Amino acid sequence: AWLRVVTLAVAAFIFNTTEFVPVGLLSDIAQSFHMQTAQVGIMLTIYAWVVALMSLPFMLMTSQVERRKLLICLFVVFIASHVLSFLSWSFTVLVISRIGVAFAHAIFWSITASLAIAQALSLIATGTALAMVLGLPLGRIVGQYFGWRMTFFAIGIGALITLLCLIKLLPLPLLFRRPALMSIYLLTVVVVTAHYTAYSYIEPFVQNIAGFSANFATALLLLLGGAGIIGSVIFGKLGNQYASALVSTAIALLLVCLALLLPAANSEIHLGVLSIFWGIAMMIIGLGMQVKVLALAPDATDVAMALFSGIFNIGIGAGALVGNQVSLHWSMSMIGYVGAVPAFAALIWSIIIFRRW
Ligand SMILES: CCCCCCCCCO[C@@H]1O[C@H](CO)[C@@H](O)[C@H](O)[C@H]1O
Ligand SMILES: CCCCCCCCCO[C@@H]1O[C@H](CO)[C@@H](O)[C@H](O)[C@H]1O
Repeated sequence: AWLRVVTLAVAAFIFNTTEFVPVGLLSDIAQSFHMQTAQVGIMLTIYAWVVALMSLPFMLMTSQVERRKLLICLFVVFIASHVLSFLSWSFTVLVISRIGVAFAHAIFWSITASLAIAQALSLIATGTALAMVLGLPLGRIVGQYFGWRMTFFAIGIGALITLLCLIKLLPLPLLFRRPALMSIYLLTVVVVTAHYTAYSYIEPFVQNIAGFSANFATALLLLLGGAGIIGSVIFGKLGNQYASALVSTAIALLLVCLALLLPAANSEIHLGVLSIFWGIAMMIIGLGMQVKVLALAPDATDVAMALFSGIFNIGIGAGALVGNQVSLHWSMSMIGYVGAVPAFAALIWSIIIFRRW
């Protein structure tokens, strides 16, 4: 009935939760491995960049496989990797485990984007919604109380319990040429990097760079959650029209918040509002892209979305890596400004292609 989709929604919740979660566990993991909080962002780069390389191949090579059998194996790789993430003894192994999840993710996102056949985005994006506001926060909380490995194991078990309802299912190019969208692919990579230079380390920035608490951090990851929620629902209303404007402004705003990271770093209420805008910004620039890809590739959407998935993660890992370099070579404070550079260019490029198309 509904329940064959509802279970899938929870699956949507849980796979995003693990993706986000290590953004507010970097310090718990740092303590454990004896490496600076910035040094562990490789595990974000590797995750994304591995899910970048394989995203097309994997969903492609598995196109033959019936959906129930598919999701099963998929979820087995996930659950096992998490056990290994919990067991992990070297940061090498931790990242080996992350790669294990990467593969699971790679496959997954395109299967459900196919299995999504605004009644799918409704039940799925509620999963992804809840994956932000509960997932990462509680994820952060459990890491504080029970240690990160335990957090990972938790997910691991969660994936198992969701699976037995998934075991109650029945058995089931020219795009490069098209330069309307390859433009949109470009804007995506550029803009994402902007966000993920700063955001990826919003914890070590909050604690180490700014006068603030570990609980203030955990407060902020919630605040970017709801801002994400607000953002999503702002995009709900005026989404079919003005969307080009709404992305361009959202990038504009994103420019703003990045540049104003240290101007806000001393006001704990400023971060509070920075995050409310920042969060709304991203969600718009996120949802403006998806929507504009679906538009610019009705033919072979899965492939469009599969490709789109991969380039976003390129941008994540790139973001994460520059964020790592700034902190490791220069200083973690300036990730704000360094972020705002791609943010500007994207805001330029956005308006260029939007006013072009
Ligand atoms: C793994 C995901 C696939 C990447 C496609 C991203 C779209 C951006 C355009 O790609 C172009 O392709 C050239 C090939 O040589 C590169 O020189 C150059 O960087 C780039 O302008
Ligand atoms: C200048 C007018 C035309 C704008 C065209 C889009 C601008 C793209 C900027 O390039 C980016 O520069 C970063 C430098 O660190 C790289 O990390 C990143 O991967 C790369 O893609």
